[PDB]
Amino acid sequence: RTDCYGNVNRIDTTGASCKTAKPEGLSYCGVPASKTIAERDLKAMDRYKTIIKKVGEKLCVEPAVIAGIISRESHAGKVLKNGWGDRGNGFGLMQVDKRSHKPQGTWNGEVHITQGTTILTDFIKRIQKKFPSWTKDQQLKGGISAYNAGAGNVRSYARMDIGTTHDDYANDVVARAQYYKQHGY
Ligand SMILES: CC(=O)N[C@H]1[C@H](O[C@H]2C[C@@H](C(=O)NCCS(=O)(=O)O)N[C@@H]2CO)O[C@H](CO)[C@@H](OS(=O)(=O)O)[C@@H]1O
Repeated sequence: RTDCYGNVNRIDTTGASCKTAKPEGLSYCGVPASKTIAERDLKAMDRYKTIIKKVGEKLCVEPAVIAGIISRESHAGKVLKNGWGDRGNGFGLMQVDKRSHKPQGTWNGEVHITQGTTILTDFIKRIQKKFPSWTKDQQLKGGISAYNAGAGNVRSYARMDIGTTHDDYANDVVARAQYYKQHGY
């Protein structure tokens, strides 16, 4: 069961801002750019497809949502130095921030994906309490954007991502996720 917290395909997304898409070399932004980046990491991503599915089933989270964070956080490993982020604070495929969380397991194993998803799941739960009038789907998006900047940043539905990295964390990650549902996650 992977549908306890909402379904990614029902979320409304603007995709990647141009601060996210230009760096990567695209000439366009939004959902198209989001999906295109996502598609670039799929070969690499598919290297961990069994671990990403095991844990999503374990945690009642949608594997697409985990692949979306993994594509945005480290590019399914590609941009990491021994699982380290270039400023050295983030660790593993989901880039668990060591300042905030003592990292567990190896940078690309199940112990690491479980921990990243457990953190994701606590912020989703945190947003369900904060905003009970929202829909599950809306609380799932909130969770995802909180995953990057803290739940304190989720104040609203509509300007939740302002203050995240590139002002598009959950919009991006929600659009890459939708691409991975379409392709095996
Ligand atoms: C999973 C987790 O750690 N999420 C936390 C998130 O942290 C970001 C940092 C980034 C990252 O690693 N940046 C790269 C830095 S480096 O590699 O260049 O050095 N990877 C994480 C999600 O994107 O930041 C918060 C504080 O702003 C914490 O809210 S909190 O309120 O609970 O603090 C959330 O706990």
